[PDB]
Amino acid sequence: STDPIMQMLSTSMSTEQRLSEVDIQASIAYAKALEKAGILTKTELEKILSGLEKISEEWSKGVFVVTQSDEDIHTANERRLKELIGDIAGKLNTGRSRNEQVVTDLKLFMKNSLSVISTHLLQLIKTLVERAAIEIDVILPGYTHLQKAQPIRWSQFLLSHAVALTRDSERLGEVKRRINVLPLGSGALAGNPLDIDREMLRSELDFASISLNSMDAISERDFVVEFLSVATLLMIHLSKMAEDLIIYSTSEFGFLTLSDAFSTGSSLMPQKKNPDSLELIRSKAGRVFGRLASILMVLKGLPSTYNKDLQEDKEAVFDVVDTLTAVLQVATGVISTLQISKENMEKALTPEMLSTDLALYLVRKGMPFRQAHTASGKAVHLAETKGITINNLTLEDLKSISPLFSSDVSQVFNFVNSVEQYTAMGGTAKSSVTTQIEHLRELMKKQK
Amino acid sequence: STDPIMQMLSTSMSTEQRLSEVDIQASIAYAKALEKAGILTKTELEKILSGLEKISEEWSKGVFVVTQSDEDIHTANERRLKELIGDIAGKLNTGRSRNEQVVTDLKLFMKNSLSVISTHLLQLIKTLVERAAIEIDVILPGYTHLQKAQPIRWSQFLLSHAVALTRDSERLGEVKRRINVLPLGSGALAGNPLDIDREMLRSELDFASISLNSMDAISERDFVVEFLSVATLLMIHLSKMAEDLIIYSTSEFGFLTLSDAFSTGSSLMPQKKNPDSLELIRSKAGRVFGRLASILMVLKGLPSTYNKDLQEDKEAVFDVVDTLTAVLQVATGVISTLQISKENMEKALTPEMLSTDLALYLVRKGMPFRQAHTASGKAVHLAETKGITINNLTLEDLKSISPLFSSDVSQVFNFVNSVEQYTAMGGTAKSSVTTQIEHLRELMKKQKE
Amino acid sequence: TDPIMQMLSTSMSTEQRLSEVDIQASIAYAKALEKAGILTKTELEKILSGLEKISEEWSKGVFVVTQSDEDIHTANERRLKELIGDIAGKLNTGRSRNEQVVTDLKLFMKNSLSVISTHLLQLIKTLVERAAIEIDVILPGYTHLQKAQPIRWSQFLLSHAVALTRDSERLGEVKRRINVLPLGSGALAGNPLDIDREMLRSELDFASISLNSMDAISERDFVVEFLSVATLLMIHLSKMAEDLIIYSTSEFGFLTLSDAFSTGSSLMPQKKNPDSLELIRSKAGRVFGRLASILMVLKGLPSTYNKDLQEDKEAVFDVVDTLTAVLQVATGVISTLQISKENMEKALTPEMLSTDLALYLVRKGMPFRQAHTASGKAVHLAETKGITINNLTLEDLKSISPLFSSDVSQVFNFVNSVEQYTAMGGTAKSSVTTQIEHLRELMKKQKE
Amino acid sequence: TDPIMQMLSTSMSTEQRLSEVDIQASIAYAKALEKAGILTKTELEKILSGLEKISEEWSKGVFVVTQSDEDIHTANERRLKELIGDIAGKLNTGRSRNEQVVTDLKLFMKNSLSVISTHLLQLIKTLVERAAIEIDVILPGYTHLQKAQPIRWSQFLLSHAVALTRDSERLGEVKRRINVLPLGSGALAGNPLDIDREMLRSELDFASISLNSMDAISERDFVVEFLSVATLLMIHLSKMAEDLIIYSTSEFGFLTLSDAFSTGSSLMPQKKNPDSLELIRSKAGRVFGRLASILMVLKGLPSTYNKDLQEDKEAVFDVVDTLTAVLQVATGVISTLQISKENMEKALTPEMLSTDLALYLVRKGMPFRQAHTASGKAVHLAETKGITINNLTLEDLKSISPLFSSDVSQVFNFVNSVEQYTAMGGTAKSSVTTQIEHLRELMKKQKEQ
Repeated sequence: STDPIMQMLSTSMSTEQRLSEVDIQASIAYAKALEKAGILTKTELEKILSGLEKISEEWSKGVFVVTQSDEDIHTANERRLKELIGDIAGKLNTGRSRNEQVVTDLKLFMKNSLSVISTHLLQLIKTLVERAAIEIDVILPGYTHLQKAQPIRWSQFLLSHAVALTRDSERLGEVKRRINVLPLGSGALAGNPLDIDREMLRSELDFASISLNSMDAISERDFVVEFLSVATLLMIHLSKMAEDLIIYSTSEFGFLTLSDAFSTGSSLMPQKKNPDSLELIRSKAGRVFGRLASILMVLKGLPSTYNKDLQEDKEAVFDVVDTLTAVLQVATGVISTLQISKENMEKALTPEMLSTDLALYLVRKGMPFRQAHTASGKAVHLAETKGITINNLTLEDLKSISPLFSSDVSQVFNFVNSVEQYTAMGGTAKSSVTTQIEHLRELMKKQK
Repeated sequence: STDPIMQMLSTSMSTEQRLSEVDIQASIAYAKALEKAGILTKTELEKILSGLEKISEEWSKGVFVVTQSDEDIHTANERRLKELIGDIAGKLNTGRSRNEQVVTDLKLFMKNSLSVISTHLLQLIKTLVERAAIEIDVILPGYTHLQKAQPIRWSQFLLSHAVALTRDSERLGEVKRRINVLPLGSGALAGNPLDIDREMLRSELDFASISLNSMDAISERDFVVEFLSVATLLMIHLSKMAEDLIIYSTSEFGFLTLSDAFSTGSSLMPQKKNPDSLELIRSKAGRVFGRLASILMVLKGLPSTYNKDLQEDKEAVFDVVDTLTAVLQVATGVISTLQISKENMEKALTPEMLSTDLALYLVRKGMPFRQAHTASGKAVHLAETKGITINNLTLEDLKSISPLFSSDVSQVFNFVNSVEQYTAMGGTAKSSVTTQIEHLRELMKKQKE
Repeated sequence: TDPIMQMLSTSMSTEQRLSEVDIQASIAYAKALEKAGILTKTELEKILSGLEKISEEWSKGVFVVTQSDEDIHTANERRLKELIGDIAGKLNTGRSRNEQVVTDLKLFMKNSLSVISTHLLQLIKTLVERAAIEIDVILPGYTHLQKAQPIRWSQFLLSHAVALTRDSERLGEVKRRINVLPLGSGALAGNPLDIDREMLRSELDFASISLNSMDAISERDFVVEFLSVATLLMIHLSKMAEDLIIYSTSEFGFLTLSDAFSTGSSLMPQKKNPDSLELIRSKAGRVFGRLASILMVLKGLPSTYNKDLQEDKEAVFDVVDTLTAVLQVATGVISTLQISKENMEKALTPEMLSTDLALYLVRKGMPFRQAHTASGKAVHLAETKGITINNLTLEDLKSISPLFSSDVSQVFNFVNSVEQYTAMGGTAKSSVTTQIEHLRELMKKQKE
Repeated sequence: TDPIMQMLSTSMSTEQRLSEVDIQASIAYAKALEKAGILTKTELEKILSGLEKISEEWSKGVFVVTQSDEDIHTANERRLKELIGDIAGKLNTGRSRNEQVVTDLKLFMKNSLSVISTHLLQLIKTLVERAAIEIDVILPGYTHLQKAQPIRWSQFLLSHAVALTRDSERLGEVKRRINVLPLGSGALAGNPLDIDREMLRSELDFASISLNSMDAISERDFVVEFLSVATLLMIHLSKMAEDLIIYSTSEFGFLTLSDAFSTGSSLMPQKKNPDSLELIRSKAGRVFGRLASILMVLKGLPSTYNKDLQEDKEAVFDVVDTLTAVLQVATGVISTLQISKENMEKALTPEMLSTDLALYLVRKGMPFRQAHTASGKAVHLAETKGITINNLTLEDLKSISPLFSSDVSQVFNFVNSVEQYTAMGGTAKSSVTTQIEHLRELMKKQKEQ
């Protein structure tokens, strides 16, 4: 008598389908552990193991026929097993609970998926890293408040993101260690009453460790939230980077031009590249954040142990996964094929940005901050009257404000020398840039 | 390194299809205006309209076929038309841009959907108000901090939920008006360049008004956001009821029990009844909410005019729309057929809940509030020391704490007389509940539309 | 009682700002109590006088808060009692902190939404006056942050003004549902002494009274609603802020902000930072966070009062103060930002007319695709010769299409380009004038 | 500059908290400044004198709130001159507000996460202890809020303490990524004075040094990350609050809160309102609201510094303050709540042993499907017989399945019930002990922060 429309809320069949593989693997591992408990005879086990496999192919070969009575995979499969092996299948459920499988199939699917995500994240970071190490010569303005601040290195920039993504990598792996904890063997909420070998289950499914509390493993979705968080953060980084490229791909900036493959245009206006790839990638941040926002609310205030509410997780996990997969691969392709403009980036470097280093001149020579700062104020002052680029002044004009000014001041008016000052660790100095490129190149080894 | 994957995001044929009809609706509405502009001859028009009608029917009969080249509906629709009418189809794309179709298709789809949700919503309240009238005599405990507070009427509780939902209906009405504004005619940024008849277009598609500023209309999604807001609140409203009945349906409470069609249970424990329905509904609060937060983020910080980021609204709207629809029907079903334990509700009421009424008894006899609180407080303790319920205290026992306690102090210990004190507007008194039911009936018909 | 638990449910810090309305409500109730018999003529007057003195103490800031004061209700009760004695006790008859919490917050909100309203209008009014004066100005129209086509500077401002006006509408609707008196709903079952709520609604100047005591005591739609609206309004100011910033870059050069709403250093005078716009853009998230919090506080909550409900205040107060400042700061930025016509004028280019050209073909009966195909060759050819579309010979045109008469020279005129759009809501001079009037009327109606 | 704009950044009230952390951030830079050859030993020690003086100003609470200054950076910059003359100015050189801002916060948070880490542990330890003490108490395990099966109250507390452990582990990973000095990264391109950032690290007690100046300035992961951990922690607590709140009801009557963490009335001395747990639950939203807000602030921002990044301090400051208060009230609630061994007992019913009964058959050899069926028969029989599953006699049981022997009586024992689950993680007395030891250990490894 179950209300038809009521099923419309708990009948995600299409969605369930992609958990079929993991379901079989759990049933199998379980069946094998079952025989070890005598609840199955070597014979039966083989019959069960076999049926499961024929199901796996039916899914792989996409020949598995779905039915109406099918609610979840657990039902779609078991119905199929009995269709093959017969009522001997009823044993496989001995001591087991839908509450166990639901979370077991999910941690599994997730473990694999994250693996694919990670690969792409690393490949995305790597791409940045190499590109940086290539164009270590290119220099362009550093923006603060989206206004020209000081001459910075192009590679320094590319890397800024690369370092922000590698932290995402560090967070992603961490979420993995907690996902790799086998929940199977927790029962409906009290544990397994048949004293099955949970440990045997662990190794069978390659899980790192085993759950600690049944009531917990049954109701907790921390593994879903924690994932969505790392995801959401990752998307923030990726969105900030899109904001930069989109802005830099603007005519007004002309710093760079995305590939046709990752952009849109028109025959009427050839000189017009629309950062389609970047924008979508920027928008997927809210799409992800949204998933996290949801689930967090689903869990809030929920009474202990299993509740039908915990069903909303599946659609959330798949969305983000598929979205991260693509968003990441597309990030790599946008970075790998986008062509820059060395002329534009350097042409964007105006002397006004060097006024700062001028103060560094006096101070390096001994003069206090205030006395070197006001000394530059006067410099740009009379540089306006004359109406000439700050670099083109008088050696006397300098010494007219403050004595300490000498013939060294001539160097202060150079970009490289301006960029080469931050030799310290982290600075945009080419030596620092190489150090970073070495730091990251290393990190990409430990996580392998 | 993925161009074809770049195409996997900005693509959604599975979802784009939900807009087949609306899309064709505007192409027809536009074509007609194009002819009125001279861009189309009377004969050219008739053919484009004939083509559009054929694609409309093709989708209807689920006999439409999309190719692996079809990006979105617009692309899959002008492909089939060109395949039916031929090169003549191009004339249609004259002047209008996709930015235009985007907001025109979603606003058209939403209009119809809101109307559905609206009707379903009205069925909940009606179901609620209606039962509130049929069970006006049932009395149970009213809570606070999930602690029994005082005798309240079952109808009162029901009507409180109905009232909160009414405001929902109202908010939806408002969303719908801003939604009933034709954006078609904004071009891709600065408007229609052919001076097309915007009014005639508003007429064909039947819209209340016409988009005020082209830049805005094309780059705005307030209608999406606002709808998701209204939807999220509606859901919180329902999560608060799911929570209420879930608890009231536990054996610990025993106030009511759902029907077999909206619940589940084990074979070995036939007494166990799990309120799945309510669980699902409550949980959708997060689902919907998620969508609201999602879109909100998308818009935040976005530069002026169209931006491919706005393509994330379709799935958000569709999800919430189907969700509210299902949830609202399942909502009505539950409240419609669930069983009430008039016995257990009346059994949960205790004499302790009347301690407040006792104090009040003294306040009507002219005794100051603070003084009556304490007077009722000593009667409680004394009864507690004697190990008996305050209603079993002796008139003498009471007079010892205050001579004012007269023989008529017994009417205080009557759960019916209790609720009967709140006859003021909104109160739980039989009179107040009746008037409330009259109000709602007038609002349900005030809303309607 | 615990000292730490009190550090969550005892905040005179924030609660104090409800002192006024709390008094205004206690007075109204006192009055209705007297008419009901609870109070005596001579008592009520003793209560009002004392109640009024408590107002003077707060407005003066002389009011002294005891260490045992938890909520404004206790503080003010305490005072009244020490100011009048026992009599003050009768003031609580048949009332509860529950109905006072909503009545106060709603009163506070009534005025607050008002103050926000007048500011939101001054901003809109401000945006419209500038679209009036600068009606001739023209700059590039953007899509994907790329130059799509010419548009009137006023069409821009108006687009933001038009969306900011939809907010005002929403704001008034929220205000209507807030304008309903919860006072007289008891602890959850309504008023026991049969208080005349009509007199109460009239005394406090509310539009009407609440229908269901339970609903009135436990609902917070007025808080959530106010929050949804505020968020969507900040979003509007966040998209506008974005536009301004990007426009205030040295790259775009479209305009710069007045010194009052920016920051900078004497070393790079030609560099100003839109702190104002940036702060405003960040406040979108500030406010959204507040919406999200309350939404989660209400989720799954069982009927009638629950302490969880006390999180609304701080949320309300924050938004009300945030919108109050943001709106004004925005208004300023807009009426004082210097715009460079020339720069916006130079931003206009030929390529941006290719569309206007294809249209020139269409108007001569030439079909859509054919015209688009023509313009293509028109742009491609001038692209091979090294010249701009507006400089290729008339015979040049004719080679692509014999429909190119000599009036094509009109197409190459930015003003002609905009005037093209006279269809309602377009960018043509008339349309902009029309918009102005409509918005001016909307504001006229919405004055009461 | 407009004063109104000043009210969107100026907030000494909120800035002040970073006062001391800023002084040390300076003391560190100064020392480094000297070794750079910018400040002479005489200057250094001098400057270091003013700072040490200022850090004592607010410390004891003597510092003067400059009605003209805003951030602490300017307040301290000022007051230093008011002590060490113009020399104080040279304490900036090569530095940047875009440095101290992050440096001052990681330090603050760093000292904060440590304190938070304590309270949390005290909670987990309080749960583990109480569980290990009432290992014998058995009560109903819930699912869909309906009685599912017998379970030990310890197995309950532990599931909460176990989840909390993951919060402690997550908070651990956070604190580490935060322990990376950002100082020496300039306003954008790094420190040009080639200062020794290693000296700074060792000086401020960090662990590592930012790898990219631009990143260290524009990134706010520590803020976001820490916000996410606190939110997941709160959800946990809210879930715990929900249970204990539901259990503290009259209907359930499983436990009662201490007067210290509750609220009541002189009228209803029984009725105990769980204000402590409700306030803890609501904080989930509050906290989540911070996470949400800062996520929207950072989303889409352009590279490097933007004034937008100024909303961090209030979110972090709030969450930190909340986590501290909440955690302590939690530890308080649990350790003082009075449990009803009795009521938890009467809550155990025979019907809840229908499954155990089926399992009995399973072990004896009978396959699952049959055992289940055989069990339902035993249920139906009892029904039509007017008794409970445990009153059916051996012959009654035999008439359903020969397998049922005289040992089947051992099934109708709620203790034996929970003893079936001995597998790793189950609710068997032994399994529970193991858990209690795992956690005592795990807490140790976490205590070594």
